[PDB]
Amino acid sequence: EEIIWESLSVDVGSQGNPGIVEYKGVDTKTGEVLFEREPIPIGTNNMGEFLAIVHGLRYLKERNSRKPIYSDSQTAIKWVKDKKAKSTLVRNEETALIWKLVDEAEEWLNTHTYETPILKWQTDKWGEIKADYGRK
RNA sequence: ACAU
DNA sequence: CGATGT
Ligand SMILES: [K+]
Ligand SMILES: [Mn+2]
Ligand SMILES: [Mn+2]
Ligand SMILES: [Mn+2]
Ligand SMILES: [Mn+2]
Ligand SMILES: [Mn+2]
Repeated sequence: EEIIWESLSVDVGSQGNPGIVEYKGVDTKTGEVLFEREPIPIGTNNMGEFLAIVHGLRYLKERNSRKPIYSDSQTAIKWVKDKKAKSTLVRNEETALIWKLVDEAEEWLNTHTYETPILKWQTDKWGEIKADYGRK
């Protein structure tokens, strides 16, 4: 209903899906870019959305921030709640890196705690999430 | 049918 | 038009 401006917004960007994947996190109130992941040669949109949320959790935890996180990805929000990224991407030599990062992100979720609310950014009501890459 |  | 997901 109401945007919680005191929050962190995250999003994936890609070149192809599957394709080159990156993500970033921004201050929802200002749009200041707070973190950016170096592009990963092959991944899916949903793996990147997932990595973005988990990086957000780790970012906020390290700084002792109780801000919520916004993501526009129903899939990734669920994967984080489940602590399991049910990606269909083949595991091969090409996808080894993204799968390592995903597996490690899951491992982090299974060994740490957080109270960070993970909230759905309501794109249909509010427009693109502020971390969007402006490519669509 | 909804979310990317 | 193609793909990733619940
Ligand atoms: K969107
Ligand atoms: Mn997104
Ligand atoms: Mn795993
Ligand atoms: Mn986007
Ligand atoms: Mn367009
Ligand atoms: Mn489009």
